[PDB]
This record gives sequence, C-alpha cells and structure tokens, in this order.
Amino acid sequence: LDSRLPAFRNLSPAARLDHIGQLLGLSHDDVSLLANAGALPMDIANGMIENVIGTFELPYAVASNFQINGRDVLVPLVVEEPSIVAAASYMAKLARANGGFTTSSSAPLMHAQVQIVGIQDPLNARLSLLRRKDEIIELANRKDQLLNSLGGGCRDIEVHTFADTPRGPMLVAHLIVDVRDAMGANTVNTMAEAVAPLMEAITGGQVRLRILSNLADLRLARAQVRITPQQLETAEFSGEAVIEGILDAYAFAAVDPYRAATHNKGIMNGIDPLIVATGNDWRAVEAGAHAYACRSGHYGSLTTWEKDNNGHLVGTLEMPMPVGLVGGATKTHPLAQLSLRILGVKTAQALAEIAVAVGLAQNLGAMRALATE
Amino acid sequence: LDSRLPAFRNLSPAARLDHIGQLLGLSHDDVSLLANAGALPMDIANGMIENVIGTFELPYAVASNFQINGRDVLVPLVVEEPSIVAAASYMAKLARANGGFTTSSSAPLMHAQVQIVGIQDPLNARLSLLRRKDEIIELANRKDQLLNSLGGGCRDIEVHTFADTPRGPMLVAHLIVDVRDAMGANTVNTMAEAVAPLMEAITGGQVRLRILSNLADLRLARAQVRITPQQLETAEFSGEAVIEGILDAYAFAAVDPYRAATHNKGIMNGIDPLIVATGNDWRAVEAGAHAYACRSGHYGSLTTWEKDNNGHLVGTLEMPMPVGLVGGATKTHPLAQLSLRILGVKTAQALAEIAVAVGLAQNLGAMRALATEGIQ
Ligand SMILES: C[C@@](O)(CCS)CC(=O)O
Ligand SMILES: C[C@@](O)(CCS)CC(=O)O
Repeated sequence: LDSRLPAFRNLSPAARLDHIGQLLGLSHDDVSLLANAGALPMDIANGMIENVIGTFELPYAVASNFQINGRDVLVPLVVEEPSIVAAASYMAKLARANGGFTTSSSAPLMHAQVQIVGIQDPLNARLSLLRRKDEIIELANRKDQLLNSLGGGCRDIEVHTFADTPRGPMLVAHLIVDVRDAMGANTVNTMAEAVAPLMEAITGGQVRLRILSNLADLRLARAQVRITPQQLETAEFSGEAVIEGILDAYAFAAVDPYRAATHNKGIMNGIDPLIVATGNDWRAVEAGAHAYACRSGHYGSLTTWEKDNNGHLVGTLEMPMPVGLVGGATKTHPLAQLSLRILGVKTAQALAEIAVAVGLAQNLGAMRALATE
Repeated sequence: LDSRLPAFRNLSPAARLDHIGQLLGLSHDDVSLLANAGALPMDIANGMIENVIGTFELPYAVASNFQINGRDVLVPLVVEEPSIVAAASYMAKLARANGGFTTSSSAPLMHAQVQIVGIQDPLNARLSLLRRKDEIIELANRKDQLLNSLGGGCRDIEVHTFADTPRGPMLVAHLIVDVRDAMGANTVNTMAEAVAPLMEAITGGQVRLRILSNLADLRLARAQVRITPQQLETAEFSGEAVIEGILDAYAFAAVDPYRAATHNKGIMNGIDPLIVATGNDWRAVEAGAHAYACRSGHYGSLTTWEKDNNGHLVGTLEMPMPVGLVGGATKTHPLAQLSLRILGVKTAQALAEIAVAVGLAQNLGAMRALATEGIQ
C-alpha cells in the first residue's frame, strides 16, 4: 500500500471514496456503505443504546501519508473540528521522509479492581490474598477458558491497601488480565465477579466494587517521530529556530498545567476520532490518557520533545491505550468494521500503536503551528 | 413541559420521536430531520473537516425525567455504549421526588495564555505588565465591540512566572475573557494575538505561544442532587445500607486514582454524549474535566457524595464546562441545532448546567449499580 494520496484533499467526497476503494480493493458493497447515508440501520441503533429516536452523523474522513514501522496505513477519522485531518496528514508527510512513525506496545493488560471492606486487619488480609494468589488466578481463568485458549487470561494479582480512609480501612485487589483483542471491560468485570466470593472467604471481609480500572497503565502504546530542521524552515524562521521554539513550547507544557491541558487536548484531537471511527469507547481512552498525565503528582505533557545528537527534533508518545477489535460496538457498527478493514489491523495492540502515532502527529502539528506563527 | 415520558424506553423509535414532537411542538421540518437518514448534507460534512469520504452515524437518544431548577428539560445524547441513557433517565426520575437538580454557573470566562521567553528580569516584567493592566485590557477589547455590547469581553489579566525551567525563565500572561455563548477558542486566541506586540514592548521579551487554555477553571458549572433511603432500597439491601455503600464507593474514588479514573469516566459517559449531540468539542470538555480533577496534586473524584443531617444522599458536581450555542458544527449541523431546540437553552451557561446535571446523574447511576450488585 501507498498512503500518500496526492491531491486527495481537493477531490470530491465521491472521488476520494472511489480512490480509497481502488487502492484497498474494496468491494462495490463496501463502498456503498459510505456512498449512501444510513449504514447504521435503525434496528441496530435501537439495540445499541436506550431511548433512541434516530441517528446522528459526523463526517468520516481519511488521513493520508501515515507509515507505521515501515508500512503505509490509511487512517479513518470521525470528528467535527476542522484542521485535525489536514494536520494529521501533513505531519505524517514530514515523518515519512525520516522513516515514518516507529511504534511498540505492551501486552493488552487490564486491571480488574475488587474492593474489600469490613475488616480490621486489611494489611494482614493482603498477605492472605498474596499467599493464595495461584488459587485466585486459577479461579479467574476457569471463568474464561476461550480467552486463555486465545492467548489471554489472568496473569497476576496485586493488592493495595488504604488502612486509613474517612470511611474505614479498605483493601483493593487488582486482577491483571491479558484481554487479547478486546478493550477488556466486560472480560475483566466477569473475572472480578468470579473471584469475589473466594476473596471474601480468604480475608473475612465484604467485597464491594468489582470493576475495571480505566487507568490502564499496564496497557501502554508507544510512538516515535523524527523531523529535520530542513523540513521546518519557513519564510520567516530557520528550521533550527522552529525546533528551539518547539522545545520551548514543550517545556511550557511540562511546567504549567494550564498549558499541559491544551497540549494534551491536541493529542486527543488526533486520537479520539480514530477511536470513534472504530466503534471504540472514547471516554475510556480519554480517562486513561489524562489520569496517566498526572501520575507523578503533577499534570504534565503526554508527549516528549527533544533534539538528538544530530540536531533533529525527536518526539515520543507513550500512554495507556485500551481499544478493541471485538467487544462493545466495534463489531456491531458496519462502519467500525469497515474502518478496521481500511486500517488492516490484525490485533487490538496494532490499532493502539496507530492511535499513538496519530496522537503524536497531531501534537507535532499543533506546536509547529504555534511555534511558526 | 413534562419530561417524565412514561413508557419511553419501550416505545418504537418512531413513537418516541412523535411523543417528543408533541411535547415540544416541533415543526414538520424538525421531525423529518430525524425520521430519514442523512440529516447532515454531504456539502456541509465536506466543509466541516478535511478529506471527507462519507459520514458516520451514532444513535441519537433522549434521556427522560430531567428537571433543572424546577423546570423539566429533555436531554439529547449521542453515544455507542449501552446503559448510559437508561441510567441517566432513572436517576433523574429519582431526583424529581426531591426537587430535581439544582444548578448554577460562573460567567463564561476563558483564559488566553500569552507565553513570553528571553526576559532576563521576568519577575520585574510581570509588575510592568500589571501596572499597565487597563491598557492591555483596552487593546484586547478594541476589535470585537459586538462582544462588548452583548456583555462579553476581556475582564482582567493575571500574570504567572516560571523563573526556573530547563529552557530558561518564562512569563505567562492570562487574558480573562467573557465569551458569552461561544466555547471561546476563536475569541480569546484573537485577543491573545492582538495584545502580543504590546506585551513584548512592555517586557522586552519574545512572545511565543498565544493560545487558549483548556483548563477552564474560571468557567465552572455546578449541579446538586438529593436521594432518600426509601428510593434506594432493593430486594437485598435497605436504602440506608445502599447510601453507606455509595459513600464507601466515593471514598474509594477519592483515595485511589485507579478508581477515580473510572469514576470520572462514568461522569463523562453522561456529559460527552450531550456535547456530541450539540455539535460541541468533546476533547475540550474532557481535557478541562480531567485536568481539574488533579488540580490539588492528586487525581481525585470530580463529584462529591455525602449523607446530610436527615440521612439523605447528597451529590455535587462542580467542574469546568466550556460549551457553545454558536460556532462550527453547533451552527452548521442541522441536528446540533435540533438538539438545542429540544433542550430549550438560551445561553451557553444554561447548556453547561444541564451537562453537569447529566454527569452527576450518570455517576450516581454507576455507583448505585456497583453498590447494590450481590456477591455471586
Ligand atoms: C492547537 C490546539 O489548541 C488544538 C486546537 S482545538 C492544541 C494545542 O494548543 O497544542
Ligand atoms: C460503570 C462505569 O465503569 C462506566 C461504564 S463504561 C463507571 C464507574 O465505574 O463508576
């Protein structure tokens, strides 16, 4: 695949679609899903959420130029705000000259929290749970034998205590679960329910909340980009000056939460539209992103920007990225399925890696604009 | 208006739309917007964002039972996830018995940041700016006198310094701007560009970034809700026990960021779909929400939950809520316009107040469900 698409921004929607269809070898019927309104039929919409009276459209666009680990990728995006798609495509174009985006990710690990109350000895109870961790993990896995056959499953437990809260002592167990190609909520919640009676028997306490954590800090996706001074030169500014300007902008975000919020918002401008396009839960991605940004006790920037030993601008984005190819609405929405086909992703972590690449590209575009104005 | 909508959940989408139309007295044109697919014309969609190849639908629903400061309101919501609309509606139903939701909000005040570098004396330059505050404010208000006449405009400036960063000393001025019915990005960005040469002249430094802050902590919206033990009783638990369970869940969110992230995610399950339904920018609302949640140096719960002196469960939500009735897709999307018609909102702050009421209801619904689920 070649993702460049010259003159794409100036073609009509119909011509853009026909071009995409030809590039990907989409069927006439697949193309029909975008060529005509109503790809989400009312019986599907009515079964997705409650009190439905119709559907609501946002534009469906494709960003060009993206290249991930040497392979060109076309990126569908659904959003209402101008400039996002153009900035994504243009920054991807610059990235291409220097090898594109380089990405990696952790295993798709999610936390299931099991909150325990009603015991006077939470610190002791924690050791009781750890002593019997194998038994707990085995019980969790008995509950989802298919997942284990697919290469996922409960891998570990960790246990945290809050001995002094205004509501008394609490213990919180985390199941650490490989969820393969799911976002993971229903998967881990089910395991949390399954282990609850055993945890009560072990601790002598009362289980309260059984629920995933959206602070998915064991499910990280990583992206790198490199830009040379030559690429950033303007009529007004030399490329070296622009790079220094960008580093100044980054330092500003790193110290001032008023700037970091806006800086990170820019990243999410790139990410959320891909989440929507793939039928994924954007609230979950947002919560993981912003909570991770303040894990140090200070709300800072999700990206980093530096100058390497060669004087080149180098950027990173590492953040939680819980997304699915299966589960939720990723299967139910015919256009979510088409998006996955366009992307060509075969695992959820592959989708996660594309997400962070697009987030990094958007942040680069935002700061290049702010540093050159 | 009566927002109770009996049996709404079980009616057909067509019958639901008819009942809404009757209640609001919607025109034929308005009803036809939702009855046929493709309400967003491709010409409009193509002008909204770049590289458009089609459109993407999400379900469009209406939450029932909401009441804001004694007035019933219907709430449109666009989202993919089940249980949200039902939970919102059911919690709103319970809220009604005790006076519904009570809301307030600050003026629609947004920050424009002006970053200045390369000053050898940033602390001194800060005082130079403050001495000439009125002069700066006057210049900011020069271009848009329509905004001033509508009761908006630059109200104040604050100046902050970061004298020791790895890239040298930085001075950051904030223009504090009343943006009336806009989210405010265009308004404040324009003012920030306008005052920049004057700030350079005063400080002797170089202006770099001129940009709104999404941490809109001067644009707060507030909601309150009250629920009695009687309303929360289940087959297994007394209402009193359920209230204690909810308070335990709240304390858990207040101490553990792994819980707080999920707890706040639930709030945003309520809010974001209303933001989408009104053509507004949900990334802006998300960033303001979560950054505000950590302002104290610990990422905590946006809501609060307490038991009052009568033993009633009382909840609050106060958070940044920058939204518009004008600008971009809010204007150009026919269904964003329909959503505003359904809501009946006359100011952006009124929309903000409904947003926090829905966020508060959603959090309550989530905690109630988690607190009442039996151990298997
Ligand atoms: C340009 C930006 O505000 C997003 C526009 S909605 C992000 C940033 O400031 O870095
Ligand atoms: C139930 C909840 O996870 C949202 C479902 S997406 C929120 C919460 O845990 O309070």
